[PDB]
Amino acid sequence: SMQVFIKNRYGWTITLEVSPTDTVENVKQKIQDKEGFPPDKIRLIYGGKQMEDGRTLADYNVQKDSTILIVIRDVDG
Repeated sequence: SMQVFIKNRYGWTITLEVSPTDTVENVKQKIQDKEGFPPDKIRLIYGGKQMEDGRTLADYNVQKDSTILIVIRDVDG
């Protein structure tokens, strides 16, 4: 019960109904379900910070109407 926007380099967005308790990986799993984007090729960025797979949206202060950027990357850290 929280709405977030995932934007790409072209400005195209996905809207996800998500729970604050979800991990970043869970969110990548939801993107794989809707887009076919393999989670291990997704990098998510919130307020300039790359989001780590094992932390939750609540941990990152992601709130209703927050925008997360998505880019294609295979090696993180």
